[PDB]
Amino acid sequence: KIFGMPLPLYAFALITLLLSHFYNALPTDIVGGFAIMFIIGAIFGEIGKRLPIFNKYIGGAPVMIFLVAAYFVYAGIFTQKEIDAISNVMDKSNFLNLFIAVLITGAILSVNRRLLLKSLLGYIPTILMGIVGASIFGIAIGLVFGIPVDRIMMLYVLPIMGGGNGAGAVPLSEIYHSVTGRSREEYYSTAIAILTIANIFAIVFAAVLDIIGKKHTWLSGEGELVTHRETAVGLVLSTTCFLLAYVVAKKILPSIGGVAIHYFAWMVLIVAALNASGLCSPEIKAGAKRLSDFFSKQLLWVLMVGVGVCYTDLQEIINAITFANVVIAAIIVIGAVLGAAIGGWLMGFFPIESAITAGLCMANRGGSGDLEVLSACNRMNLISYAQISSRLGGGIVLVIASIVFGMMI
Amino acid sequence: SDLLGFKIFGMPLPLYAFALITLLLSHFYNALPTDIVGGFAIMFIIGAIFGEIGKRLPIFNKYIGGAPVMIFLVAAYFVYAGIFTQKEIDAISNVMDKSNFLNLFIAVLITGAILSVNRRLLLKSLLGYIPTILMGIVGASIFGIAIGLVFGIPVDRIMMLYVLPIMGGGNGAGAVPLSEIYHSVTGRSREEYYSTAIAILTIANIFAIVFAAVLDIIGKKHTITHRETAVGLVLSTTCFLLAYVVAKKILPSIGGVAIHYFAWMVLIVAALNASGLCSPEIKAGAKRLSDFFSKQLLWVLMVGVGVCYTDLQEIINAITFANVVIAAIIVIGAVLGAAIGGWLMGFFPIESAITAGLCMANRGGSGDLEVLSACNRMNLISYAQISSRLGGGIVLVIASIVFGMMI
Ligand SMILES: CCCCCCCCO[C@@H]1O[C@H](CO)[C@@H](O)[C@H](O)[C@H]1O
Ligand code: NA
Ligand code: NA
Repeated sequence: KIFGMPLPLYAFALITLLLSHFYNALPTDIVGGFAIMFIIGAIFGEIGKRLPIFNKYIGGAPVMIFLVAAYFVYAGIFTQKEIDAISNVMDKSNFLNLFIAVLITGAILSVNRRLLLKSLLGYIPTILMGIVGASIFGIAIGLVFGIPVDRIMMLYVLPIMGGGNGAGAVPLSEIYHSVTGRSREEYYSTAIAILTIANIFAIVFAAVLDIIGKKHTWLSGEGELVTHRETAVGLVLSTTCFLLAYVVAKKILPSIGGVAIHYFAWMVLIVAALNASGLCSPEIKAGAKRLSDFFSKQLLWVLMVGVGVCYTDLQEIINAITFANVVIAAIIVIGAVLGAAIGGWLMGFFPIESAITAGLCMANRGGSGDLEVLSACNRMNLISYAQISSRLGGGIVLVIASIVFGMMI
Repeated sequence: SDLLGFKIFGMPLPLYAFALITLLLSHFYNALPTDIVGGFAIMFIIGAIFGEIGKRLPIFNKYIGGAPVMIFLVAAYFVYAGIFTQKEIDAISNVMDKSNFLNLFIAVLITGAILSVNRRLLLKSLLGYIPTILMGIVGASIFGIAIGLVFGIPVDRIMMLYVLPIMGGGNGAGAVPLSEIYHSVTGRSREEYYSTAIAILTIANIFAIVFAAVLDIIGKKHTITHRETAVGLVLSTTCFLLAYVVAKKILPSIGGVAIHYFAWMVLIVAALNASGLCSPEIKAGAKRLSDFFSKQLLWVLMVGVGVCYTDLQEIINAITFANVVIAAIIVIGAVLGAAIGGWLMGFFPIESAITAGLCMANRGGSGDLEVLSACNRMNLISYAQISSRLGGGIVLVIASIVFGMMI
């Protein structure tokens, strides 16, 4: 079978997809989108699942979809309608945030209340440790390339450790303009480019540390750091918790201190608070979880088709794949992994998991990247932690940036 | 604490309040993402409270349609009264139209309803039961046009605004998608159609439950996993895509008549059923999905329907003591149509008129329960559902034909 469909059945769908493709007729909406994404994701998911060299553990299926889908966009295999349809689902409909919102809610409302605050105290410093590692290693390789320290921090390290595109590139160019006075484009173009390259390496290393994790069990924790109506309620909660966090980060409490708190960061606090309040009955708490499983196990391959389209512009990467950037960026990511591994080990967490959540999930392209990374190491259950790095840890990088930027001038 | 437990859409009062307060915060501060998440957040919560309210009300629940009706009317009143903000209207509309949740919803419904029907029962049903249903529609048509001409009302209106909606598969299944076909063939507003259609259809549903008890007196007097569900979602979308491709590029029109893509879908999905390409496990998966929509997300959709597809003025204008007559006689035409057709096919006239007649003019599934309870024949639920579901899919095909040639 292909995604739970007998070969004959899948062919029916596959033929349908080709008919829509060749006649160039496809609704640019949810239905048209999911139809393509389901089918396309299905075949390449299975392929990735069975390619011997290509698939290793969890990373064999999602990574395949992701990379192949981006190659379809770059190669111009997708039609403008098809790209629009997938994009309409990812961004206009904003399936990405929904997906993450459901994950966060499902992951948090599953755990004990007492265990909650035990982590968050030790996590943030581990993230700082990863940044130090990312810095130290970056400057080390940078001097090896004859590149001044300032550039390494401004154009390499800070953007990579940034909260991704919307959260880091978009605001880090703002801070750059505010401190330097120079054009935002000059910065963002270089930043967005390099950050995407590191995001690629982050997804690669996530699978590497997964193999290493199952090979050296003492480092790994194996995915641990330290009726329909119920499922329907989980979906209400996933959206409603997102709405509240949204309202807080926009109009009530956009920033606690010098740090600006992203709405996803707030959501994590909100959902965790809702858990500790015990407002949700155990049945409903499970409903959230079962819904989160439906997304993480059924719709994950669909999301990846979208991730490969919207959030991986292969053109811009190639415009900056000078050997130099490729090496520097990659080693910065390694510095993050070793930074978070050391820091987490000292804090109490498993080195493998630490390096993934506080390391790779920091160097990745924020939320889209979190999904891409966590899916490569099958530790999708850490979405809540990955988001803390991308959102709260991302907010930290801006504060650091404003400091770093001023000193360099 | 006894009352703290009372549930609103499966949520204890205290929990719902959390959400209800969140909705008001988004409303007061005027901060809401105009996307899927923002939309569903509002629609879920709003639909929840008014769904229950409509559900609890005695006379309104059983004879008007209850919660789905309460939702789509109240929601339209929010738009008219200006209670919604321009953001909130945009968010809901973005879900309904730009994201096009409507079509997905319907696509899932059609697929789940058709593929749930056993392969044998479907093709068996077609030879005898299905033609009887067609005969009931003919009867419903002929009688409707007869009364319509007696009311000085053109034949177009009688078929489009009276007969077809009544014989339709109810509200979410017939009224909602018939408005789409109407817009796709005429070009006029959906809300003009739906507001009148939904109104008359509910009235006929009332007469259908009445006549069910009449024919009863007359009768006695004159003697297994999420993956399967996921596959259902693939199929629901893919079957829609194929029907889309057909109606746009391949086979836009059989003749002078234009076949709407939803019409084609029904044929496609029914063909897919008869091919038996889908294993029974997957066929159920499609059903279990259609359930999730029909029982969880139906109330959400109605919040949308009230916003875009509801003109509360036209609904008020349609409760004229003229339409009460027209609708009622259309139902009688269905009863006599199904009685004749069934008698020729081999079935009992009383039972035929109930299953292939009244169960067609009633409000889909909710109606079947209401009708088959009035006459003690609840054991015909399996037949009643064939009319409401397969017969309801037939009505869309006929509609797509009737609409085009009439325009
Ligand atoms: C304020 C909340 C911060 C902590 C959020 C993490 C809780 C949700 O995340 C959970 O963490 C657990 C403990 O590692 C893991 O067992 C689960 O895999 C994960 O779902
Ligand atoms: Na980053
Ligand atoms: Na009906």
